[PDB]
Amino acid sequence: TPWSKSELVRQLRDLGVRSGDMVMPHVSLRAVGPLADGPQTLVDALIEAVGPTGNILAFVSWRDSPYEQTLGHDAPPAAIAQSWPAFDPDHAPAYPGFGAINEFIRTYPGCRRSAHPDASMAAIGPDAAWLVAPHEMGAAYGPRSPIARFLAHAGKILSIGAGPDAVTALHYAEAVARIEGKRRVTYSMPLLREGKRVWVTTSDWDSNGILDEYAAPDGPDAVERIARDYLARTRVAQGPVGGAQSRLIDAADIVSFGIEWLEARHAA
Ligand SMILES: [Mg+2]
Ligand SMILES: [Mg+2]
Repeated sequence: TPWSKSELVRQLRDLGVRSGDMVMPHVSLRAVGPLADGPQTLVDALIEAVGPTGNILAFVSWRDSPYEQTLGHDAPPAAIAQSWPAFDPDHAPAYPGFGAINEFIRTYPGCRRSAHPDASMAAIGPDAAWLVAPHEMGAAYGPRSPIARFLAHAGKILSIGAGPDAVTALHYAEAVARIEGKRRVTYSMPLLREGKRVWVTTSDWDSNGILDEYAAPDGPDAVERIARDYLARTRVAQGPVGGAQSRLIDAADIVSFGIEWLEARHAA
């Protein structure tokens, strides 16, 4: 039987989601199983679980980010520069690789969307505008980003059948860790400024491996290794949401753990 909205809501409360919470979800839809109305049912369930004073923050990115196409160049290659669409937060679809739920989140009425095309975040709830801005180039996941404000806002990470590599907030630990050898990347994004396309080139921390030993394309990256160690070392509520093994994680706690984890292992 397809999972109903009200069944999902009871499971979320069993897991510890309370009215008023600030939740960032990472979802494996195939793990959850058939829903009564497809993925919207789970989006509906999450909005109901956090209530009208609660907030959802999701890492949605952009289906057509020109990250790899501009990676490593001090300007976008001519053919990219001429024809790439400017990022338009009202119409740019979500990146499919983080899960099909994120397109449903970002098109929810009243959803706000942050201005960073590659790191774009969507937020639903009364604090959404405060969560999504500022989001400037060169500050994808660290201080001054939506992840930073989420960590200051009692944020909980809701992993619904997702792996330990999925925890976006740990890129904040990578950004502030006092470790030698931190990898950076250079890329370019096309922004809308007054409705004209403007190409902006920036550097930021490499989010595909903060150090060489974590940059193997198959992993494990540092996010996976930190989260795997954290979950073996911490009491975290675990339970089903739909058919999926799910956990509800204290975001500030896992990020503080990750900062200490990196600084213990790598000289300053
Ligand atoms: Mg909209
Ligand atoms: Mg509030």
